[PDB]
Amino acid sequence: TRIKKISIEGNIAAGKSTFVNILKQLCEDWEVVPEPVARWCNVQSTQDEFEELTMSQKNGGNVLQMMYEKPERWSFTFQTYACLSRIRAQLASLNGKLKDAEKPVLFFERSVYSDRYIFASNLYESECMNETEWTIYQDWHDWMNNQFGQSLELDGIIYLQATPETCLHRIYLRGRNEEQGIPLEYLEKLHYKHESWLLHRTLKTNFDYLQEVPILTLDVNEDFKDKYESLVEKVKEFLSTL
Amino acid sequence: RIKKISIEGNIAAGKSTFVNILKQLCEDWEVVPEPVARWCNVGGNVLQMMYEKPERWSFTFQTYACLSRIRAQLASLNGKLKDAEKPVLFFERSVYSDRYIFASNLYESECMNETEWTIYQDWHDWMNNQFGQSLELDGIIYLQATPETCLHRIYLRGRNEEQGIPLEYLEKLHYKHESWLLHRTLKTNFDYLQEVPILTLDVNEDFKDKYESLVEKVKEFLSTL
Ligand SMILES: Nc1ncnc2c1ncn2[C@@H]1O[C@H](COP(=O)(O)OP(=O)(O)O)[C@@H](O)[C@H]1O
Ligand SMILES: Nc1ncnc2c1ncn2[C@@H]1O[C@H](COP(=O)(O)OP(=O)(O)O)[C@@H](O)[C@H]1O
Ligand SMILES: Nc1ccn([C@H]2C[C@H](O)[C@@H](CO)O2)c(=O)n1
Ligand SMILES: Nc1ccn([C@H]2C[C@H](O)[C@@H](CO)O2)c(=O)n1
Repeated sequence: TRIKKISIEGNIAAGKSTFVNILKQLCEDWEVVPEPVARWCNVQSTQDEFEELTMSQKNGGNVLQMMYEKPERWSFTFQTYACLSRIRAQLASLNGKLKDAEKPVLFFERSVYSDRYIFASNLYESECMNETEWTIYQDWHDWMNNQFGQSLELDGIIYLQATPETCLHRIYLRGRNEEQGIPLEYLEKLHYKHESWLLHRTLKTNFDYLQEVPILTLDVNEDFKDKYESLVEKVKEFLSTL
Repeated sequence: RIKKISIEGNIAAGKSTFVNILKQLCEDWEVVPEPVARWCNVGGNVLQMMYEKPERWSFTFQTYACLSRIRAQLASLNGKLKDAEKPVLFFERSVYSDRYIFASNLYESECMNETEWTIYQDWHDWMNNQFGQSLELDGIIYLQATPETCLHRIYLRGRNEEQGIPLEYLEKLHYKHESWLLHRTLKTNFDYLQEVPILTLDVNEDFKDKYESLVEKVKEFLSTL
C-alpha cells in the first residue's frame, strides 16, 4: 500500500479516540480504524444468511468484563480475541478505504504491538497468563504477523502520554462499567510499559523495523482545548517528515 | 494445483498409520501430520491440560490445535510438491473436524461456555476467510472404526494423556463423524464441503487382514478427483 499507517498509542483513557477522531476531520485523506472495544463488550459471530432473516443477532457476553473480573482465567482468551478483531478491522480498512486519496493516512487506535508488548505481556508478568498460555499467544501472534504484518507495518507512531492519575480520572469520566474497578497500580504498570517501548525505547520486540519507526510523543494531560493547537501543529510537522 | 485430501476418523482409528503407508506409493504424495508433538510439548502439555481440566483448557487447546494445523497445512503447500506430475497432499484431519467435531462436542458438553464458543467460531470464520481457499479439500477419506476399536487402539498406542478417555467420549465423537461423513446431516458454514466426495473405509479389522486392498481403493479414488 501507498496508504501511510500511523498508530496512536497510549494508556487506558489517555484520550486517543477523542483526539484522533477530531484530528482526522482536518483532511479528507485521513481516516481512523477504531479499536474494536464494542466487539469485546458484546461478543458476536456471523449469522447464517438464512437464519438471519428470521433470527435476531443476540447480545453475547462481555469478554472485557470477564477479563477484569477474573484475569487469571480470562486474559489469554481476551488477548487472543482482541488481537484477532483488531487485525480483521485493520486489514479491511487497508483494502477498502482511501483508494482515491492524494496523500492517504490511516490512523490506527492501537496496534498488534501494544496488544502483545504492553497488555498481554503485563498480564503474563502479573501471573494472569501461565507459561503455556504465554507461549501459545506469542506463537499465534508471531505466525499471524508473518502472514500479515507486511501490510500492517507502521510508518509512524503517535504516543499520547498521560499520567496514570490522569488516566484513572478519565476512566471515571468515560464511565465504562467494567473499567470502574481498575486500580491506579494497573495503570501505572501499563504506563511504564508504554514509556519503555515508546519514550526510552529499550523494550525489545520480535519486529526489528520497530526500533527505527519514527515516534511523536504528545503530552495530553491538560484539558483538551488548552493544547489542541500545538498538538495538531506537531502532528502535521511529524507527518510531513515521513 | 496440489490435490488436498483429508483423512478423518476418531481417536486411534488408524489415520497416521494409514497415511504413512499411502505416502510410500508415489514420490508425488506427501502428508501433513497433526502437530501432536507440539501439543504435548509447547514445555507445557496442552493436550494433557485439556484432558485433565477440559472446562478450563478446551478453548485454549482448540484454538492452538487449529492454529497449528493451518500453519502446517499452509507450509506444506508452499514447499515440497510444487514440481510434481500429479501432486497430492494428505491432511491428517482438517479445520472442519477441529470445529464441527471436537470443539463443537466440547461446547455441547459444557466445556466451553457461550462466550468461548462464539469467540472460537469468530476466530475460525476469520482465520479461514483469509486462508481456507488455499486449503479447500478435493476429497475426504473417512476411516471408520467403532468406539470400542478406538478405545483398544488408544491403549495399544499408550499415549499417557489419553488413557483416561472413557468409551462414552469416543461414542460422542463417533456420532459427530457419522453425522458429518456418512449421514451428511452435519451443517457447516462452508458451502463447498457439501459436494466434496468421501471414500469411507472400514478399518475395524486387524491390519494383518484387509489393509492392502483399502490402499488400492484410495489410489483409485484419487484418479476420480
Ligand atoms: N484532553 C482531554 N481533556 C478532558 N477530557 C478528555 C481529554 N481527552 C479525553 N478526555 C475524556 O477522557 C475520557 C477517555 O477518553 P478516550 O478518548 O475515550 O480515551 P482512549 O481512547 O484513549 O481510551 C473520555 O470521557 C473523554 O471525554
Ligand atoms: N488396522 C489396525 N489394526 C491393528 N492396529 C492398528 C490398526 N490401525 C492402527 N493400529 C494401531 O493403533 C494405534 C493407533 O493408530 P494411529 O495410526 O496412531 O491412530 P490415529 O492417527 O487415528 O489416532 C497404533 O498403536 C497403531 O499401530
Ligand atoms: N490488548 C488490549 C487492548 C485493550 N485492552 C483494554 C483496555 C481498555 O479497558 C479497553 C479499551 O482500550 O480494552 C486490553 O486489556 N488489552
Ligand atoms: N481439534 C482436536 C484435534 C485433536 N484432538 C486430540 C485427539 C487426540 O487425543 C489427539 C491426537 O489426535 O488430539 C482434539 O481433542 N481436538
